[PDB]
Amino acid sequence: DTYLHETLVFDNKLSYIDNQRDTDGPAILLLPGWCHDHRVYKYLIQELDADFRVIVPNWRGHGLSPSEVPDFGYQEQVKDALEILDQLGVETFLPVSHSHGGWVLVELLEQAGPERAPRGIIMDWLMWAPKPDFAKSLTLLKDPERWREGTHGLFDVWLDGHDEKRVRHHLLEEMADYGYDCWGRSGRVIEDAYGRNGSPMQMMANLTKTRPIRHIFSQPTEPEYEKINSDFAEQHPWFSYAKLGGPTAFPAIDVPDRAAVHIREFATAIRQ
Ligand SMILES: CC(=O)Nc1ccccc1C(=O)O
Ligand SMILES: [K+]
Ligand SMILES: [K+]
Ligand SMILES: [K+]
Repeated sequence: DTYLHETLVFDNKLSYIDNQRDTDGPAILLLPGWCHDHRVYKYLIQELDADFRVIVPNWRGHGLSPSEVPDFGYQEQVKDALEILDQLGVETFLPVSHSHGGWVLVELLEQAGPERAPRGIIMDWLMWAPKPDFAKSLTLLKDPERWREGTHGLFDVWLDGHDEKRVRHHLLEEMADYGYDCWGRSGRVIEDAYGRNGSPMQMMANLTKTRPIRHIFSQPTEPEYEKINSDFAEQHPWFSYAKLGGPTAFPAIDVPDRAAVHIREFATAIRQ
């Protein structure tokens, strides 16, 4: 796409979207999850393109040409993300994560500090620790034998019974070139992130400087998930949530207009 660039980040060539929009801060930093790239954000980029600078970093061995790379985790994702922003001369940015991109976003808030990264939006990120099926998925992903079966179970959960053409295209075509090197790693990093931090919510409550964060999600759809968000929201003045009511675990693809309005509201609030 017309905004895709490549640059050496430390000892690694990384692709990134940068629309290089000459405009008032903050920059909007869209953070992919594991084993997909900027392609997940092509519709959200269209929504924001005119009014904001939009950067989408790809992770090591992520992008149009996936590749085996040495082991890394979310701490390196943060460093990779900041180096691209430093190279681009970006100061203030509003990070927005998809799913387990959320580990990068929260660590980026701690490392960048509340001046550089005053707020955050986490999209469709499992707020509780894995329930048995998701734990079984991560186990399958780490298995050199059963990793594809791992991704197949996840694709079933993410689509949640929906013939969602754009999301199916993302999973079965735009992720098709990712292999066991990425998927095994994702499974190790997510497993370890939960083990170490306990949960997304524990990690966010544990920031030195708490800041406005909104969780915008469509999945899971059960009332009991809406409750752990409502209970966390009552406990933490800085945490809010919106249920977007989209079909899939990919609101950036299937309700981009809705993702955009929340990102805009947080951007507008930083500009004041
Ligand atoms: C593309 C994507 O959502 N990444 C994942 C890969 C493995 C396990 C979980 C996820 C996730 O972030 O939901
Ligand atoms: K449909
Ligand atoms: K609140
Ligand atoms: K959705």
